[PDB]
Amino acid sequence: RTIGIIGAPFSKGQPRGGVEEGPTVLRKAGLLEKLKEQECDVKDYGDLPFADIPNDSPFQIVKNPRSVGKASEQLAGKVAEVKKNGRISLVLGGDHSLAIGSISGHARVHPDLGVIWVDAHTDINTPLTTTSGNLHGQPVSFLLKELKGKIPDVPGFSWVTPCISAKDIVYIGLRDVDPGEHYILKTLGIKYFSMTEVDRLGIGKVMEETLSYLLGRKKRPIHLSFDVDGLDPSFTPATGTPVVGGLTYREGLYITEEIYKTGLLSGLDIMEVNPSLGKTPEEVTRTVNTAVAITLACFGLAREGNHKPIDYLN
Amino acid sequence: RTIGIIGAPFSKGQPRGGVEEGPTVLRKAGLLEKLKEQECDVKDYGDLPFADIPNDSPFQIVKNPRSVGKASEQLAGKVAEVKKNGRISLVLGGDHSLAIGSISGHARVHPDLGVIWVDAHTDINTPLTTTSGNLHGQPVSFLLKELKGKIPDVPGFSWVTPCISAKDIVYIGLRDVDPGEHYILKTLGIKYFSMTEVDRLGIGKVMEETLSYLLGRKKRPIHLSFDVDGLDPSFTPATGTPVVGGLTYREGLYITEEIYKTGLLSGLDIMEVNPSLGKTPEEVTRTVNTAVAITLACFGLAREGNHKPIDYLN
Amino acid sequence: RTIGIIGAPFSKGQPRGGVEEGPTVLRKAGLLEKLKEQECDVKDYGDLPFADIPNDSPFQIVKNPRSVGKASEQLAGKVAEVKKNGRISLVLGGDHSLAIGSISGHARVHPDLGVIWVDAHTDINTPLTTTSGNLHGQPVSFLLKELKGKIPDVPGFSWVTPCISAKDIVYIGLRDVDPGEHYILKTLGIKYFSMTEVDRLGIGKVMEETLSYLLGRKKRPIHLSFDVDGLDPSFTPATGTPVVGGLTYREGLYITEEIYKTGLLSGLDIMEVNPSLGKTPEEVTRTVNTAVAITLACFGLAREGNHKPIDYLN
Ligand SMILES: NCCC[C@H](N)C(=O)O
Ligand SMILES: NCCC[C@H](N)C(=O)O
Ligand SMILES: NCCC[C@H](N)C(=O)O
Ligand SMILES: NCCC[C@H](N)C(=O)O
Ligand SMILES: NCCC[C@H](N)C(=O)O
Ligand SMILES: NCCC[C@H](N)C(=O)O
Ligand SMILES: [Co+2]
Ligand SMILES: [Co+2]
Ligand SMILES: [Co+2]
Ligand SMILES: [Co+2]
Ligand SMILES: [Co+2]
Ligand SMILES: [Co+2]
Repeated sequence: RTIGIIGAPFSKGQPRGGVEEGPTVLRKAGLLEKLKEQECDVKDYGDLPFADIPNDSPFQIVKNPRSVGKASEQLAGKVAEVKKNGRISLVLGGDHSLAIGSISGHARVHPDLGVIWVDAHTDINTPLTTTSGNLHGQPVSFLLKELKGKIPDVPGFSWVTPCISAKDIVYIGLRDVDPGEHYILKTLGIKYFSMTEVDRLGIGKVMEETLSYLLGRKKRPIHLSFDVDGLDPSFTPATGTPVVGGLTYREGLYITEEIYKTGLLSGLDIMEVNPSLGKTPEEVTRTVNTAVAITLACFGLAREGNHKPIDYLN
Repeated sequence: RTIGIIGAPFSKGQPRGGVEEGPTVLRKAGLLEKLKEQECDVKDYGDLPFADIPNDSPFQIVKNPRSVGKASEQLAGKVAEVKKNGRISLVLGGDHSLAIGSISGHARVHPDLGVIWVDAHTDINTPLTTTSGNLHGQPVSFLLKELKGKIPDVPGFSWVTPCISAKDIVYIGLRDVDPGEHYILKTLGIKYFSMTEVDRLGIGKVMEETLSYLLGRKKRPIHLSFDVDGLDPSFTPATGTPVVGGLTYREGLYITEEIYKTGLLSGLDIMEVNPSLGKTPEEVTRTVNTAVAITLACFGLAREGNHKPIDYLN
Repeated sequence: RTIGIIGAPFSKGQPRGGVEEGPTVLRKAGLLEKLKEQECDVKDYGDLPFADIPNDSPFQIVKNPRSVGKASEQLAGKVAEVKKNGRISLVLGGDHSLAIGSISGHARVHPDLGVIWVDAHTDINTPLTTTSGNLHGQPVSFLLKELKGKIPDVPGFSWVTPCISAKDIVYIGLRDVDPGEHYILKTLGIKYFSMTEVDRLGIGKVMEETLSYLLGRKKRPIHLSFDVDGLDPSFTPATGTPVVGGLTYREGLYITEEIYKTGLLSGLDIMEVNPSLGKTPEEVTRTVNTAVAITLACFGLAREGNHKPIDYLN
């Protein structure tokens, strides 16, 4: 698979700052080398230079709106560039607010994309339903066409144009959804598989339904926004908003192995890895290592094994 | 849902004493506040005052029979009171021997109840098949009509009257059943899903079958006796008789979320939480926190989220 | 069930030496006593005396070929002896290279046997596809009839005769398969259930398919080669080649409980337990205890309980 790597060292979508170190620790773990170790054509576009916006007072309750808005506007441009280069954009991120730019830029080149959002959260709060004011919990609200008219004019997001319909996204792993968020899910008829559904059906059926749901009518590019807190904190502890009872390491790899097999992966986000939040050096490496494994699975690494098209017995 | 909370600080059904602190640590974790935080009508009936019975020599091998018998007789009265008040009895317990009084009192108001027993143990030893002499491993034998005639006249239990038939109970999570207990299961035809069945069918099918088994003929009140050792000790370590390979945090919440959805939960027991047995301050909080989560799920807290009947988008 | 215990304190199939202590720590944990505690007829044949072969230079890249070859030749003889005694051979092993002798000796008495290989690895590298040179990752290549002609004349294995066809073996738990190994799987059409298949179908369906696959045409003796690294290192950490995302404790017991129920278990290998690799005294006991539990399940210990054919209520 051909990849376009984009480091997005950004954290202003939430309170803890160590998330901007995500691109660095993932590269350090040898993500490029390992990807290349597979039949992968890897091109690193480097880390986007997110300049500081010193003047960025809250918009009502919403924090760092201009900084978050600018980072996504800049990222949207980069992602559209890599997509125009015929490569799968791989955004090594900071916080999940960056999904606004990643999906936006991706949709500019492939308006028919479908989204799979692996997360413990729906991140669909609007600037008016949010209680935390953290934009990493509102990315989906800015992207949904059905919600346009419910999103106030927030400084820094005038460039945004809702690019996805409520029917073009599936959530997997939900276990901490706010009331307003749940109201939005039920009201717009958004397809989701919370941890309850995963327990009920098993990850196998969950994925069968997810892909059938998004690819049934017709094949379309797939955007996978993977928030590492979607997995249980026993696997990815170094993250800002962890929630117990998450998806297992195995389910995480299953999700990605299945998405890979579709041959339709078009965009990928590996978000919320925050080394600074690891209670120990080992929790940090455990989080980074799991984040790498998930990424590799998205690009072909299978647990049953892989082999080149040659005669190994000769 | 409307709840009637009853603290049962009792431990004489087994050897370790810290179990009588269960009501205290659960209240401390803010169980009342959290329940009220939901659309819950909560009334605390307080902690029952289990007076000491200084003279209580063993009945053969059975220990503290008068103390255990009295605690259940007193609890049976309280539970019947809260049930008569039109509320779901929530017994914050000490050891599982208290199930004798909780189910007995519940059955006085609702004789048609069905029981779901989540536990690593069947707790169905009779005073004659028990080898430990601990009454927390014999509660079910005193309640089963089919076993009346096999239970000797034990001091303190003359007030008991078997109130449930072998067909009105389902076990979930079994993994440490004594030989005599297993003989009773097979002989009376008791429905159970040991860890083997959960592994085979998945918790989803297990619950489908459980509810169909108990509610098929007709809807009836449900009594859920949840022993925290039913869950794996990785989740609830501070308990007296832990057994590895237990139900997961997720399966525990799935069990309860499904029971809640029936709208038939009538009685609930959260038992065997023993803070004094936590190897660390964290194992204690981990056990208490999991015990609280399970309780909240029984009363409506769903992992996919919850929302009031208002227009959140306005 | 009637058992013939054979200790195989061998480690030259891989680099770390503590694996030869496997028989000792398993016996110490009281494996004999516990087996006898069940309706088991247990006969200990003791630990085979694997004499040192001082002169054993590598064969190309392959290490300790004469030592490994001799240990398996000696073990093959013992296993055939216990099988001739009408007992299920239970090989308490060192490294997995010993599977060559165990399956070879077993097949001498029961040529129609079927093999279930529980492992994170396929251990099917040939002396020419191996990159590590460790023979514990090549046992299956020496046993497969279809691969005879692809295995060079390695010092110490002239006694070997491929005894199993590619169709008589099923793998369960795979998650670290080398490229050449994967090529062999696909080329010979070997049946396997990697962790991906377990996630997809659930261990219940995996076992249904496994047994149907091997016993469909006709009932035949079953050889279970259980590598403890097949289970997740959270359960069996003290092992030489651990791989995350393994089978759970529950799945491990499910696998074995199901095999037991067939009444066809004929040979068993409990391999790769290396006490010397436990980061703590507790990781060692955790590994040994899990290894014992798996063994007991193979011989009748069920999680739902067991009872003798008597009237426990009397
Ligand atoms: N920050 C205003 C409160 C909005 C609330 N989170 C809701 O949508 O229910
Ligand atoms: N990214 C996690 C979001 C957490 C919470 N729902 C919030 O809106 O802040
Ligand atoms: N304490 C008398 C022994 C009874 C034994 N637990 C049985 O029922 O098999
Ligand atoms: N409450 C756990 C019971 C443990 C054992 N079956 C006993 O009878 O003591
Ligand atoms: N040691 C020679 C390299 C063989 C390689 N492991 C392969 O079979 O692809
Ligand atoms: N026994 C584990 C084998 C590991 C690796 N495939 C090897 O051939 O050395
Ligand atoms: Co999240
Ligand atoms: Co998120
Ligand atoms: Co119990
Ligand atoms: Co119990
Ligand atoms: Co292995
Ligand atoms: Co192996």
